[PDB]
Amino acid sequence: NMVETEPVQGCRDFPPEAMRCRRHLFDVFHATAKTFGFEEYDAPVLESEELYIRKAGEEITEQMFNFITKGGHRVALRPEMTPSLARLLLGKGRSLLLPAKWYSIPQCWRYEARREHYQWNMDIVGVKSVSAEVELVCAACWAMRSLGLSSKDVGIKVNSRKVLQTVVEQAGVTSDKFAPVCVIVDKMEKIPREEVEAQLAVLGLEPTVVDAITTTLSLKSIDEIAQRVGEEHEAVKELRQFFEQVEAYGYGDWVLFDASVVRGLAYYTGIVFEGFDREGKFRALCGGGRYDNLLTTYGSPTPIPCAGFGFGDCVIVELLQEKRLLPDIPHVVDDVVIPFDESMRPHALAVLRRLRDAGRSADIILDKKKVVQAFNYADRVGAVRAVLVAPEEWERGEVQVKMLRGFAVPLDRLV
Amino acid sequence: NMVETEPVQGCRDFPPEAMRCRRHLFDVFHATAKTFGFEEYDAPVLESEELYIRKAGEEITEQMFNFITKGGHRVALRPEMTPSLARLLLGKGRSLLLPAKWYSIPQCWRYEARREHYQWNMDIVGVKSVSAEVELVCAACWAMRSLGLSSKDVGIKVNSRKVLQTVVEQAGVTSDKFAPVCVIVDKMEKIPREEVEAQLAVLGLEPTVVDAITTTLSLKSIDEIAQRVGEEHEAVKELRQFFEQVEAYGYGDWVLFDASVVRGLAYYTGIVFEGFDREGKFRALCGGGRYDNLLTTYGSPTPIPCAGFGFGDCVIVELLQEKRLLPDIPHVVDDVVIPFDESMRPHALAVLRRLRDAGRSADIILDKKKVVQAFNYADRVGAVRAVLVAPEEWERGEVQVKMLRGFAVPLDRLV
Ligand SMILES: N[C@@H](Cc1c[nH]c[nH+]1)C(=O)O
Ligand SMILES: N[C@@H](Cc1c[nH]c[nH+]1)C(=O)O
Repeated sequence: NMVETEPVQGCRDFPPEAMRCRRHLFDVFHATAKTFGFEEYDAPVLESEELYIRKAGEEITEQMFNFITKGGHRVALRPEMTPSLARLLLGKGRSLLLPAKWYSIPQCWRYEARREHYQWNMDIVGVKSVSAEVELVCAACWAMRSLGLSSKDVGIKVNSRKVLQTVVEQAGVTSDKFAPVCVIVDKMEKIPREEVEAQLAVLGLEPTVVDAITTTLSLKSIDEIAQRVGEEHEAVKELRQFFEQVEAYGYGDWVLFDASVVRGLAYYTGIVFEGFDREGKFRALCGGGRYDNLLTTYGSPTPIPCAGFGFGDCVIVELLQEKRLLPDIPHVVDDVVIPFDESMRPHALAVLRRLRDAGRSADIILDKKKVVQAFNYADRVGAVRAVLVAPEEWERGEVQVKMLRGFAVPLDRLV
Repeated sequence: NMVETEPVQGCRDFPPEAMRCRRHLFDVFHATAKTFGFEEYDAPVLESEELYIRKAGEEITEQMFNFITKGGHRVALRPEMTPSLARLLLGKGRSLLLPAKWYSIPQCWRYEARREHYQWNMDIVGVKSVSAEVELVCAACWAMRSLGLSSKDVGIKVNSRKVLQTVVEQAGVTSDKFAPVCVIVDKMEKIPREEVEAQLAVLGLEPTVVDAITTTLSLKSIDEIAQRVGEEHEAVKELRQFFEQVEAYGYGDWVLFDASVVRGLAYYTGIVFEGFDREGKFRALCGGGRYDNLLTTYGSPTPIPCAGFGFGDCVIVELLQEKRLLPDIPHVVDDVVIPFDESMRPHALAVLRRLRDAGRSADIILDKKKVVQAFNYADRVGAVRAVLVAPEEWERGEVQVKMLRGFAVPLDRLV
């Protein structure tokens, strides 16, 4: 029998073909981070399970890929990066210089009865003002633009949880139900409205409060939220500022207000946002927001404002494929060095060294094969040039070069 | 209280400082792979535990970080990449084109009562001749050279298991004890010779056979192995060819013969090799060899020759640090855009866009701060240029640029 060739249940293999696609995407994530002044970090995929106990009914924490070690504790393959980021920030001492702009491209994990995805994370730490969210949304737009998408293809929808926070506060509800409410109300587009209301009732919320919540989610303009919660309410000022700053940067066509956007995570406190395709065909492309309390929650002596997003590797690829923006780009190499026969191998190796020393990418024919088969290989591997190392030419201090009709060239002029 | 800021027991955090070091190393691994014509792949860190059942007493398999899922099976965080590579190769159909040269930089895991390391893997598939091992050893040398090491610092020791294979065969021992013998004999430098002999006796090996094994490991020349097993023995021809090919490529000073090198993995069948520091201060820098039977073992209908190495991220870094070849390279960015005050923020954002559109890396001051504090930040983040966006200049279609005494420059001439 054969060994099992399929990977573990919910997990992806990346042979070279699929890896090029992933690298194409990751190259954009690194390049955009660099363009925006963000610094790379990483942490272990294995974290203490205690890091993810939030008690808000979040899908992210419910679907934890956890297990017990033995000697150690209860651990989990990380379902997200943000708790790890906060751990690193706190573990950094007073030596953490603010503002800090950190990014990573972690694999994250889930379990249900797709268990693995990569997620670009970008976070700005120590910045109170909406300029953090502006920069983050602009980075997400820049990355999509770098991938060949335009504002005709995609948008980013923006809201502030401070609106719903006030509506909930003024209705007489305890603030400890706010996060679970956000979590439930996040389900609006996914489940029937009566079911959202049913779940809010199970939380103990009165029908008039539920209606207030319902209503605010469906207001189509910022001017309309200004009517409900006050024109100088801090969400109104912050959203106006957010839009005017994104407009000034030149991404006005990419962004829009949507009162129904809350996101599914407990810890967002301010502006929240979600990337979407304008044909309404795919799930969220990316999502994030401000989370000013999380570090306090983790034991920071002083509050540290934060905002950030995650941008998954799966939805974006489906969208780019639909838009024909991910053609296969076959493997290439600059040179294939071809020994005329095995006696020429030592000389061909010196030639291969010379080429690589000059910054070229180059293969040599490894097993014994005829020149015609060697040219076949050169075509297969996508060589720009074949360098044939034959006895006559070698005597003259030359090799034969064919751009892929073969011409003798002095060794020195190869590079 | 604070959340636990330390990572899970045997695992490393990579905040930006430490991440730069890792990126410096990984950049070399990618660059060397590219130079040598290797193609990147990846697979899930989670694999079926069945993939690693070899029954040879290997340290690698004994120290498995395994667990049971629930719905799924018995799984492990991969202790090595080679089984995953073989799975991918087999899962690729007749559509696998040979020879193939594939590389990856996986995190690998172990458990003992350091649990995590990254390991550059390079493997050549479908090549019978020693030219595979030549190319692989040259790649390891090229990577170390790229990191600033020379043949004065490091070497690669080379042997062939075919020598010990014959000695074991001629002594009348069953071939199913060969791998476990290799595994035990790998321990020679680590444990007393009598203990190696003790372990070989526990395997059921007779004292005269043990002595034959002992003796062959201590022969200092290939000419001496030629005396024992025959001058045209295939290990002798292959080692001679290996050395002459590495010499021709120009790395003769990096490589040497050592009859004691066997490596600790069950599946090596031919040439094996190990990178080492010439001061005798560190553990193996890298290690690999030919493994012609593994794919057959996994159910390949036809034999597929393979050779490859792993190159860890931990020993090399300790060595480079000792040699002062890993200085911190602080973060830099091309431009910091400084609004003169908050009213200038929209204009500063248009300027930031312009700079980034031109391929520059640039920050803007995010929170409100005084110009003097903004210059402090610019120094902190390692900006090459501060771009001050002030009212007077803006009116003239200009900004102020300071190389890090401030001069007015037309917007267009910024880039
Ligand atoms: N951790 C969030 C994304 C995020 C990063 N920073 C803030 N939010 C998620 O997984 O959706
Ligand atoms: N898997 C080996 C290295 C290797 C890669 N290819 C062949 N050997 C190890 O972990 O040491």
